[PDB]
Formats: sequence, structure tokens, C-alpha cells
Amino acid sequence: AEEEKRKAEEEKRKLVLVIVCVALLLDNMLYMVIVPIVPDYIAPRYPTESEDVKIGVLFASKAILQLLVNPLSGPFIDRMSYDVPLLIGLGVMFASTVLFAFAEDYATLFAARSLQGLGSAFADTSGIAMIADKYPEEPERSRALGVALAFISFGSLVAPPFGGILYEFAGKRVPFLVLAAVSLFDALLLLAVAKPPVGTPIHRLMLDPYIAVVAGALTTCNIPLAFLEPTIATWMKHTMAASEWEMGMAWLPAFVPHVLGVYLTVRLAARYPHLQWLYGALGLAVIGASSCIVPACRSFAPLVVSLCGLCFGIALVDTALLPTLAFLVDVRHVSVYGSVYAIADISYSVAYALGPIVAGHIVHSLGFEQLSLGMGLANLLYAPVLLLLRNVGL
Ligand SMILES: CCS(=O)(=O)c1cccnc1-c1nc2cc(C(F)(F)F)cnc2n1C
Repeated sequence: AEEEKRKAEEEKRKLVLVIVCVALLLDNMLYMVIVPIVPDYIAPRYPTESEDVKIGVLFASKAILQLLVNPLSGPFIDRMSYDVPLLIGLGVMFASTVLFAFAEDYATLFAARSLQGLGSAFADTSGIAMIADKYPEEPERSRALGVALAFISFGSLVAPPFGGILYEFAGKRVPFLVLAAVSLFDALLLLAVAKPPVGTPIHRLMLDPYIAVVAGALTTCNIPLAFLEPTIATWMKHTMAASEWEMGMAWLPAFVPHVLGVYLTVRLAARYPHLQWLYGALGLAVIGASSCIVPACRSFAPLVVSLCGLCFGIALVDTALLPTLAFLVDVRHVSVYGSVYAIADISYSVAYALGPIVAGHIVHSLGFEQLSLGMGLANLLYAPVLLLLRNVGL
């Protein structure tokens, strides 16, 4: 009897995990392959440039619009379900992707990136929130958030070089239309599978110092990849004259230590459940080590190992603090997971919204090693700030 319904429920819950993680994979593929495509119109590819604030405000339009939406879309995920705002996010992401494949101007690209911001808020917060919801127990919550962040890192690291070599071979019409078709197939498959209490407000999560220090951790761990992603792809030619094939391929061996860091902290959170603050702090420590060591890496292979240490550190901090964030709102607040991952994406959003607007300007004014040592100083001075979470078992 009951074994059949239980294995069917675990089957459908694993299917929802796979469909949500593939949704996050394809969505981050969108956000990180439109970046080498945008400067080619407005007048072996590598994503970013460092010039033209008018284009940089387009690159940060996604992050500033999710920064403006998900404080209002946090309680939207709390009031309604998770599957309906995930469908709203994937629907506006389909509309965004066919708006990329539809036109080529500045205003339409700005509108498509803004719709990617709206879909980032809705779809990304709903996806991470229902991965936290459908895995209430802690060693499966950490492992499912690990698979989530592993496919997020897949779509954000190994997807931009192949998206670039599809833009150089096929173009922009056919790849974005078929990727929007695969995204609508994923959304309709989650409609076929999923079939879609009072909640705490978003103000009261900021008054919780534990949620506030995890939000500061996510801001300060995202801020090195925030300021270094529009910047390294012009520091290459200034430093060591990196080839264009070895240009956007620099984040491509940074996925393997990301998934090794994810696996390492899933192991060290299933073995040590109430010691995730130490792996968040150690993640921030190796973040500050990598950001301190990047301008010392004047050859290509040490730059690759420094950026893979950077993705290793963001993997440790994200996979050791996003289960801590849901566990923390579970044991200290009501057990609704939308607002607290809206706070997580607020941290993500303020990082990637201050990145492409003023990052290139403060590199052109101060320098590159000054910015890198500033962020490494921030992370070496913020890794002993995660010590406040030592009483999460108490
Ligand atoms: C090194 C981390 S990464 O995955 O490889 C990555 C690489 C390049 C650009 N961005 C990301 C990236 N980091 C995220 C963290 C979160 C969350 F806060 F939820 F943990 C959500 N989305 C993320 N994305 C898309």
C-alpha cells in the first residue's frame, strides 16, 4: 500500500527538483549569453565590456529591476503558492527571450533585460523557495540546494562560451527562439507535473539580525564576481595579451571547483549540521584570498585557478548559507520560504546592480588591483562577521 504512494510522491518531488533546476540552468544561460550579444548591435566570444554607462545601465537593468520587484514579489510568493509565481517568472522569461530574438535596438534590448529582471525575481526566488519547501529535512535541503546551485553554476559558467560559439555560428534568431521553446517546454512540463500560513512581511526579516547577516554575506560574496565580471574581460589584454579563444573560456574551468565546493559543503553539512557558519566564513575567506590573488596572477593558468577558487568560495557561501537561511526562517520565523530568498536575491541584486554601472568607472579611476584588494579587504574583514551564527543549533 503506502510504499507505492510514498515512492510516487518522492518521484514527483524529484521531477519538480529536476524541472526547477533545469529552469534555473536555462535561465542563467539566458542571463549570461545575452551579455556577449548586447554590445554587438548598439552602435569564441567573451561576455563583457568595460565602457559606455548607457550600455552598463542596460546590463544592470536586470539586477536593478529585480531589486525593485522582489521586495514586492517576496510577499507575493508568500501569499500565493510557489508554482504560480514560478510560472509567472517563466512566462515573462519566455516573453523576454523572444523579445531578445525579436529586435535589435537599444530600447527593446533594455526592455528584454528588464523582463529578465522581473523573471529573475519571480522565477529564481520561486524556484529556490520551492526547492527549500519540498525538502523540509535538513540533509536533503542542503543536498537539493546543492543540486540547485550546481545547475545555476552550470548555466552561469559553462553556458556563456557555448552560447558565444552559437552566436558566432548560428546567430541570435534561431538560438534564442529554440531556447525560449525549451523554456516554454520546461514551464509546460512543470504545469503537467506540479498542477498549480500567513507569512512574515519583508520588513520583519531585516529586523532579524541572523537573516540580516546572511544577507550581508550574500552581498559581500557576490560582490567580487559582481565587480570582476565586467572587468577581467578588459584586464586580459592589458595584462598578458590573452587570445580571444582564451578570453571567455576563463570561467569555463571554474565550474568544476564550484561543483566540488558544492559537494564538499553538502558533505560537511550532512556530517556537521549545525556548523554551516564555519563553511560560510571559510568560503568568504577563500573569496578574499582569490580576490587578493587575482592581480598577482599575470599568467592565464593562475588566473583560471584564482577564478575557480572564486567560484569555489561563492559555492561554499551559497550552499552553506541558503540552507542556513531557510532553516533560520524555519526555526525563528514562520515556515514560508518566499520572502527570505527574496532577501537572498536582494543581496544578489544589489551586487549585480552596483557592478556593471560603476565597476568599470572605479577601475578606470583607481585601478584594478586597488578594486581587487578592496573587495579582498571586505571579505577578509567580513569572514569573522559570520561568527554570529554559531548559536543556530541553540
Ligand atoms: C560562482 C557562483 S555561480 O552560480 O557560478 C555564478 C557565476 C557567474 C554569474 N553568476 C553566478 C550566480 N551566482 C548565484 C547565486 C545565487 C544565490 F544567491 F541564490 F545563491 C543565485 N544565482 C546565482 N548566479 C546566477
